[PDB]
Amino acid sequence: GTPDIIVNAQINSEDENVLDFIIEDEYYLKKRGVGAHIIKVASSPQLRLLYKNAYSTVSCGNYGVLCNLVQNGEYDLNAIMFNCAEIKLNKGQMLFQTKIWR
Amino acid sequence: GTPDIIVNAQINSEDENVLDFIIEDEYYLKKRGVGAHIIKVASSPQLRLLYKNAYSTVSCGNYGVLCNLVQNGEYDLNAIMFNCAEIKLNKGQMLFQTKIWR
Amino acid sequence: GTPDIIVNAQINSEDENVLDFIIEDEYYLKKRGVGAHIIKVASSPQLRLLYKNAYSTVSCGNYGVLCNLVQNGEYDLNAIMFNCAEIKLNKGQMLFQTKIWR
Repeated sequence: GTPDIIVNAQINSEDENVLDFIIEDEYYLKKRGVGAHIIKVASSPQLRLLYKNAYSTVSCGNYGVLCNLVQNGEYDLNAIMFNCAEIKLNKGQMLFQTKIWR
Repeated sequence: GTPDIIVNAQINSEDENVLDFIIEDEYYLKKRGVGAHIIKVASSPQLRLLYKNAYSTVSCGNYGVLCNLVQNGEYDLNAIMFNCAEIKLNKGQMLFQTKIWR
Repeated sequence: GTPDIIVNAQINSEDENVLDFIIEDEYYLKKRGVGAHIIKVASSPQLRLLYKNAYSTVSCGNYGVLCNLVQNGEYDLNAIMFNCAEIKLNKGQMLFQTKIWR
């Protein structure tokens, strides 16, 4: 049972309608085939933005990310990562972004 | 080959721009790891709303749900569930929602 | 390690706000259970449209498709296919579409 990948949401520096999701700790996993990895998104007030408008998930690499809003409250997010290659994520690396269409 | 999870779409009571997806029958599945489960969405006229505007999928628990519109017609929907924990879904339970951005 | 499914984006004939994704080569794969298949989307200028507005992924069959925008540049797209049944994709067949909400 692989450990969860931890990210923290931050407002993008350039575009206020983009949330950056940063890797909290190094995560390296040399895997084989397309795997599913649970991503743990820390609750933060910035997340509320995702509950106000449509959005598009942006991948920062060779993998796909599935995001879902949560029924309860506006400060959480569910996310699963589908890796294509081997997992070599550095701390502080950007995993993904969500672009909000206002 | 696991049996499909069956849901029925209903208009949310509070927000007319939200479709609730209710579990038709009890589904319990004590699984290990992230699994993919096909969700069977019954055709219903209410689904048409998903073909008129953008939308966001809301998860009602510890799992992620992937929805796709279907090429043919406005009364269907494709959905796959990615469970994070063991599956303990009660009949009449809400699996997920789709929030439509008008 | 299954080979990637190759698609090419084209503007839909009827609706200029729809991108069609056509199968480049025949891909048949009699599989068992829900599998994940990496889809290889050729870079094309038409893709830029996905980076300008919200969109909805439309599935052309019995499978689900996960799309993600890419951090770098407006001419690429990430996509993973989750097959429900056995894979019998013909060359020139439409795999999926993306409907852009302007």
